[PDB]
Amino acid sequence: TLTQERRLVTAIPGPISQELQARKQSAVAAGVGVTLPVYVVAAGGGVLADADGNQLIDFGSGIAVTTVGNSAPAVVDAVTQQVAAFTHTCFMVTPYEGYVKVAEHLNRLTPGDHEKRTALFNSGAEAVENAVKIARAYTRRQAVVVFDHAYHGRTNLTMAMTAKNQPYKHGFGPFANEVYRVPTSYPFRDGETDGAAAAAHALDLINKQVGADNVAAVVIEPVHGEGGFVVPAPGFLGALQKWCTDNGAVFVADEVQTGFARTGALFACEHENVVPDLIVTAKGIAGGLPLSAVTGRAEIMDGPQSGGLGGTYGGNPLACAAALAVIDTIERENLVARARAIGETMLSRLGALAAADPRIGEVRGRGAMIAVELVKPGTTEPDADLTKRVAAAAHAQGLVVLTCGTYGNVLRFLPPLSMPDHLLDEGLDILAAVFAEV
Amino acid sequence: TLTQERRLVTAIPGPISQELQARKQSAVAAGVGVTLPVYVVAAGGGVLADADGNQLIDFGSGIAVTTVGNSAPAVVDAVTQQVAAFTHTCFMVTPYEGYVKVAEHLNRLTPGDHEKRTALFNSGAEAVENAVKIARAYTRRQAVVVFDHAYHGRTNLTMAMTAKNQPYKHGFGPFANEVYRVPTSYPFRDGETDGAAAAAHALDLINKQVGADNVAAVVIEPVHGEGGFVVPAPGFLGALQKWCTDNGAVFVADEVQTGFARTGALFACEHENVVPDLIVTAKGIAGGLPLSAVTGRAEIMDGPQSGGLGGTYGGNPLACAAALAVIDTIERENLVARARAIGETMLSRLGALAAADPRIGEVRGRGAMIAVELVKPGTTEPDADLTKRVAAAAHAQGLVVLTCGTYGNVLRFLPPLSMPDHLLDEGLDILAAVFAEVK
Repeated sequence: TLTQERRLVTAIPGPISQELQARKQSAVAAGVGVTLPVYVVAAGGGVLADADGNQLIDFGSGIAVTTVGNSAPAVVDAVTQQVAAFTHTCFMVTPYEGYVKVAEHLNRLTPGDHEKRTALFNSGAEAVENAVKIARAYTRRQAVVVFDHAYHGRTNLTMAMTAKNQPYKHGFGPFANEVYRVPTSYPFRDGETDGAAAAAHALDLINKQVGADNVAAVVIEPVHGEGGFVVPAPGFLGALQKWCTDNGAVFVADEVQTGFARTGALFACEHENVVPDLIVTAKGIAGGLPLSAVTGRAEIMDGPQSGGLGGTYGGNPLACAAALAVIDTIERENLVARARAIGETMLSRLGALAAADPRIGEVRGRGAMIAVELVKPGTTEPDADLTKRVAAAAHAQGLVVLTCGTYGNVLRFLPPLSMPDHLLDEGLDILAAVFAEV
Repeated sequence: TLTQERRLVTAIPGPISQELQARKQSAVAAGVGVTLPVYVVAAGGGVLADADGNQLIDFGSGIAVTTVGNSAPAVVDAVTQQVAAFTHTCFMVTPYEGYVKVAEHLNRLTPGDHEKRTALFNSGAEAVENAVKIARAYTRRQAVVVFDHAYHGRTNLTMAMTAKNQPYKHGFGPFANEVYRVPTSYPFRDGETDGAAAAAHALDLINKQVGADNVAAVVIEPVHGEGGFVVPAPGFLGALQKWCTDNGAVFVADEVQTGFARTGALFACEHENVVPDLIVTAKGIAGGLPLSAVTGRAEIMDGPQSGGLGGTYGGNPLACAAALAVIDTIERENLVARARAIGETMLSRLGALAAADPRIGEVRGRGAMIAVELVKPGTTEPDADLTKRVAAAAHAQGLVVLTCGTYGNVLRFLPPLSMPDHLLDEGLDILAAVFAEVK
């Protein structure tokens, strides 16, 4: 019930948003920084409508969360029905069928034929924490291996596991220990197209410095998200999986950002036929509502004793109902193929921008998870400055585009799969205009 | 749909619930243990309705979450309107008024008159993690002081801060360090009704073993929930606050369980006119939806740099709508007063029961957070076995009572404030008959 149309009625942000921001600055901790202070009142399809009557094109999905669309009809109906029945029971006090059905679908849909079990929580960070807890409990080992460019969350442990100090970790430690980091595969920067070769180097550091028998878990994102939409070279994730099986360590795919159709497969692990021991999901899973999950090999998942896993809110009834509608909408609207169509278009348009603008060092990603890295032309020297100039101009023309990167020089595109063709095209036109302006 | 009456149509749990439990066992990880495997289909007022047609009296509130009632009408309305508008933007990308309004209301309603700021998250563990991040960033100190009988959550750091190893911590370490624990005030077991004297020993341990200028935060629940509804003697929390103010440490009140009307004041800190540096809230704040908060002195809250506090889902639009509804409901329906009236009924009935039955060692708590600790008669030796059996027998008669305690020997009562008087009475009648029945 909102027109799929870009609309700038005021300056961005407009007067009502600026008043709301003054309120924010008086009521809310400074640490909660706001990228684009336009205050949202409705959203759907490919549009965010703000308090001043503006409609902006959404190339963010709330950081890859509203993959099925903001207030997707099936989600709305399901949440509206669930909230009238009950809001919360604590599943561990008195359970409910929604939790159990979400677990069944996850067990069914994630990679591999083997027997699987699931546990539900609220946030990504919490699901990662729980993946580590499951692995230590099953293996009775201590060490967790993580990678360069990794991002896993804002709890103490998930901050330990995250690579970048500023601003995720700065001043918040000391950090949970027996966490060891080794290089990832980042071909633009490491010069190595062969993932098997890059994995050998990572695995040698694990063998020599950590000890294969001391490793509970090897934890990696299939595409490093906040780290710059960095995609390991083919062979890399596969060689980590084999090492884990061989040495009795639990291989954990962190699919918090890549899961649920985002990459042109239902899960990113599918791209290379990777079957992980555990898989962490969140963001896209419940179309906006707070839900996260750990799914994996039954025997590993069953490692922790009864009552050893939990949390008060986890697998909240409204969130499960929303997750079931998300799963149905993915199947019903074939959004996995829609993610592939969107990527074809974005890679084509961005490839053509890069062909004529050498400030784009690389275009990378798949499906609806695409990025450009901005550098000094012909080099790998980062240009964070240009990147902030580009985002600021793009926001000013009503396009919501996000930045990331270990070096602050990556522009990422996470459109919802409900984005209409004509708005995807217009958003890309705006991007071209901006690179022509700046 | 839902009649406010207890209804036992099948054995507890019935056949439909039993097939659902077998599905749970095939699909959900064994670690997510289930206390009472009746599968809920509807809830409201004082009642949980299960898949077999049973209606159970709810003395657990989902562990102190549905204080305003399950699916409270203002919540249902607020959530229904919000979901049709938007589900999520991530506040840190493009914000929305609901988050800011909730922060303003927390700033206004929490103890103290000074200027405050608030930040919003999803779970209690998350909020407590963030109180520690915030205290560490402002003070530039490392150490966090926690207490005996504490529970703060299931994340690595909140596991560290939690006292009891079994089953919260066992096998999940190693744990985030520079966490240091000292004794609390527990009059039934320590003999000391002077809270100020209990504090002196705790503070002397902080002084000598941590060092006052290394202490970033002192974190305590005003009533220890999971630990057995242990209520510190008067003057304990006051002495901690003062010591923190004098030594530059952040006093953090963890009111995740105790907040929002539960204890017969809006925040349990009010009972002793305690004004904490930071207060952590959750559970009852959003009437079932996942939301948590940290609120406190502006300077301290602004310690962390821009971009340092975050989380994709935090302050979710639906949850904020719910929270605004909860706050308005508490005010409109006078739920703080209502919590006092419930505490009065529960303290008198349970008191009478304790006068006749010396297996009850103590009745304790305030408002709708009341507990009985069970012991071998004439001693303080814990009786966990009796506590499990009384709880099981209550459940068999359709009363959802929960248990807790470091020694496993505490029966806790967390009725919703929407509990009709007649069902409060019948639940207590059920407890009395169960104590008479179970030897």
